[PDB]
Amino acid sequence: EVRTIKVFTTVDNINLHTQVVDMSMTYGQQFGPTYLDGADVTKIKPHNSHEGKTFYVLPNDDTLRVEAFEYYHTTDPSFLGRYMSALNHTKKWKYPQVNGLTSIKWADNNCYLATALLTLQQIELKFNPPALQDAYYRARAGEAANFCALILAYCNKTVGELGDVRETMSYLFQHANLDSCKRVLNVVCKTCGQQQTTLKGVEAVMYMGTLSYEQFKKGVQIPCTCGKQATKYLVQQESPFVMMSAPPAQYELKHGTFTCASEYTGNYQCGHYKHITSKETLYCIDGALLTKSSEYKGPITDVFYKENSYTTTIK
Ligand SMILES: Cc1ccc(N)cc1C(=O)N[C@H](C)c1cccc2ccccc12
Ligand SMILES: [Zn+2]
Repeated sequence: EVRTIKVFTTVDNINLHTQVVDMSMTYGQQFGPTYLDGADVTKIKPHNSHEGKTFYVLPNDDTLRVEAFEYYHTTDPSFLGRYMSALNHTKKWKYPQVNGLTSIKWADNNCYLATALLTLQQIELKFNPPALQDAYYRARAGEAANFCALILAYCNKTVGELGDVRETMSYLFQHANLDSCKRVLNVVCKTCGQQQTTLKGVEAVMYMGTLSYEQFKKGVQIPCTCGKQATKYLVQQESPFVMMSAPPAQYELKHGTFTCASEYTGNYQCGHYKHITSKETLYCIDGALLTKSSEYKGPITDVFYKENSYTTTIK
């Protein structure tokens, strides 16, 4: 016998293609790799209840490969599989509204995603792939499963693998409109002289050395090839924000002096991230848990500061 039902196949969940499927054959035998809300149904055969639902298929024709690229801004043929793999787990996460922000309830080493999400809700970042733009707007409302699964997909991470926030944000900043972001630094050695350097894009809003945006304006000590301590200071900053990073060290966060910060407790590649945010007072957002305080000491590895345009007054 041959009975059939009507389903929708997609790569983006915007352009739905209308397929008639043989129920006496599998989804894998008809389309190839097929996913329903993340779940791999390749070896599964069609069911009565499946009639009228949307299924993600691999872009295995010239039409779907163009729709895929235009949406995800990647031609990596493993991408959709790794997104669907991740999504299948992240749809079972709880996304509670903590301090009027979308956070994640701890599960499968997602502490770094939770702080990365809370950060992205607080800084002005414009994503280029329509996939992230769409997923993020849902994430703000509290439907963050599609966003988290994309972050894991874009960053080449499996569910349960702890990730570096600075490494994660770097990846996402590649897929962000940071075009007109500009940074001018002046390095001054007492023997060698002066050196100015201009940085455009992701390079302009990321520094690895110090957490203090004040110290980066005042000046920081760096080893010149002279074998003498040279001073590097910020001449000019043109960006919606700056991300100051350093390896985890005991640091004092003062109310008003920053936007948000990533606290890391534990040892390399096996610790625990928490989100510290500055509002009417300091709040520590620990996944679904929330503590507030006036003062804060702790092992901070990232601070994010808002910006528009800065020009130095050092001579
Ligand atoms: C969580 C994670 C996942 C993947 C990778 N590749 C790295 C990390 C990670 O350890 N990050 C923290 C902030 C860190 C960074 C730099 C130096 C550190 C030295 C000592 C302790 C922590 C340190
Ligand atoms: Zn020198």
